[PDB]
Amino acid sequence: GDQRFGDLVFRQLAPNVWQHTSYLDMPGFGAVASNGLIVRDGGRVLVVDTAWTDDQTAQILNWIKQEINLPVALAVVTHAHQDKMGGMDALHAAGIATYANALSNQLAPQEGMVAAQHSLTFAANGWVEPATAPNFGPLKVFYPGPGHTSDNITVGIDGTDIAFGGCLIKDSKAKSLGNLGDADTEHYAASARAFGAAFPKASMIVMSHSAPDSRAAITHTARMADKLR
Ligand SMILES: Cc1cc(C)c2c(CP(=O)(O)O)cc(=O)[nH]c2c1
Ligand SMILES: [Zn+2]
Ligand SMILES: [Zn+2]
Repeated sequence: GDQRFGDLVFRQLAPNVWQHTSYLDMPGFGAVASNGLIVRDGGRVLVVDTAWTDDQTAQILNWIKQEINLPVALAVVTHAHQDKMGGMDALHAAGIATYANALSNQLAPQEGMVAAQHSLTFAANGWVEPATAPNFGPLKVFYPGPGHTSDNITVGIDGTDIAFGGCLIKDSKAKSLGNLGDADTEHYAASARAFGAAFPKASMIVMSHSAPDSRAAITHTARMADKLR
């Protein structure tokens, strides 16, 4: 099922959806996997999240060329940390239109990231303002509230059973909530639950650091976050 392509791993999740995985050393603590998504929408490809680095992200584009062979119309990135935005320059070099939460773009320079070209803004109920996400096809972008970071956003794939929680959601057996350095611990539980409520049909939950899981990833993440309050 997993396809090794250089130093990256690709896994098909649905007829038009693949998960990309890349790795970065955290010195003294080992190699950390990060996952994003690749979606074919008719004659074009849409990407969710970069890899950790420009070189890895260019390799994602190379895999897309060889295994899908359609233009990448856009990429959306889900917060201003390296695992999700570290390859922005590679997307720009490839001519790909890039989108992030306005707050992610504001935070990008101080986080050592390059901002996306375009900023998403969100209604008070969390749904993206549609004019800021033109041509997103089946991608439905939702801001669930502050959690893993204040800017974290999430993405559902219409026409599939898949929703992507990024670094907000951990798997159903996870022992911790991971890196809380930029987290909002008071609001985390509610934000995890809001993600679940936004995508009630999503039975396959994709996330940044574990294989896809059932919706027990959402309940378990929220229950762990209850303890932070
Ligand atoms: C201090 C720190 C910062 C980050 C961004 C990480 C990440 C990326 P993430 O916070 O987006 O998951 C993974 C990790 O394992 N440790 C970290 C430590
Ligand atoms: Zn993060
Ligand atoms: Zn993460």
